[PDB]
Amino acid sequence: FEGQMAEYPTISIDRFDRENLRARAYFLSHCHKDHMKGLRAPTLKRRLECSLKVYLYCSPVTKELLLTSPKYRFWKKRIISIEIETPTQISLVDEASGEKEEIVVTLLPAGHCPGSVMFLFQGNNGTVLYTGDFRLAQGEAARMELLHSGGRVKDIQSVYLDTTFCDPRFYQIPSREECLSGVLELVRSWITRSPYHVVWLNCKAAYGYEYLFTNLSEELGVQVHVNKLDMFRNMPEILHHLTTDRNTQIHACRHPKAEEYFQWSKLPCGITSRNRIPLHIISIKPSTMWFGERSRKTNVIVRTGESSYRACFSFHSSYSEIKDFLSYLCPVNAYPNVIPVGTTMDKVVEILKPLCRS
Ligand SMILES: CO/N=C(/C(=O)N[C@@H]1C(=O)N2C(C(=O)O)=C(CSc3nc(=O)c(=O)[nH]n3C)CS[C@H]12)c1csc(N)n1
Ligand code: NI
Ligand SMILES: [Zn+2]
Repeated sequence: FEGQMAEYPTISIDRFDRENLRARAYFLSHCHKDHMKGLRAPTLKRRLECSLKVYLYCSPVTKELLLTSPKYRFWKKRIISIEIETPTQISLVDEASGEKEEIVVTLLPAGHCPGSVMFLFQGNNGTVLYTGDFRLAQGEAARMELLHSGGRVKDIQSVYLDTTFCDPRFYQIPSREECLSGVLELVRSWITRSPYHVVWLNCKAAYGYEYLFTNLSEELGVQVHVNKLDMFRNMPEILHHLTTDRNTQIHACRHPKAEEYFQWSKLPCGITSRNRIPLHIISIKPSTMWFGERSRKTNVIVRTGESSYRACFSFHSSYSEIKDFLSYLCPVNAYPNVIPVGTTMDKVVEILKPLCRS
């Protein structure tokens, strides 16, 4: 996926370079780097300065997060949030020939990271859904009222969908709740032993772990150490569960060579003792795990060393979830947004084919 859906080529979503430089309107599903290619390129800025009626649309949270970065503040005058599950009419003007197109857009929650949404577009060339990145459990799409008309799913011409784990190997992934419970109980069994027992959550430098931090903090009464928390300045229910102070039993700090540090009983922020008593440190790396069709779930926690663990965590839907979602949507066409590492377009397209009307 390179930004443009065939049905509405004058809009660009999650890609801002190359052909997307002529967009009549821009959309951002969420603040992950690989969906923000070109979003602050000079050539785009140049183009915004001679095209005054071009806006960027996203969720309220996405607006807030994007605008906390100094490098995207230039968007301030041109960003419009759209409320979640609130169908909103948008006008797309031709800068030169003066053509006018109207589209109605509805934001649906994607379950991927703070601010993450799917965009349902309705207009005079059919209904389309761009999912962005999503993780939706079975039944979640069936509950989304604005995907339906008169008790049946809307007629959807094309779905542009997150196919990150769209291969039958990734058949099942433990739920959000199961992942959280496993991590909670591992952390609780360690940090309640003494004040000197500490956990390092080894996380990627990306939004989407806040669900985990918030819940661990709420349940355990401990704030989580992070490198930077200023992006949540106006998000109290996230902010108050994080800290920049090193004196805490849960850390999600980050440092360029941080797994070497852990192999010498140092956390990334450098704290190794308190009252000259060494901290007893375990590492927990949230990581995607999956089970095949014919298997049962195994433990969300995998022990990798005396003091090291992997914990199930997924930003994206399983293959069974993708199939259930698309089966339910029953669009005419389905377009993979991404080719999983070990497969091809043809295999992914052909996996999806039987779930579509043409
Ligand atoms: C290499 O180190 N790996 C992991 C780990 O477990 N990674 C998982 C793996 O193999 N994954 C897959 C995928 O298949 O690409 C991905 C999908 S790639 C992607 N996801 C987005 O949401 C997005 O917006 N853009 N992009 C490009 C997620 S990580 C996961 C890790 C976890 S924590 C930590 N410190 N390292
Ligand atoms: Ni993402
Ligand atoms: Zn730390």
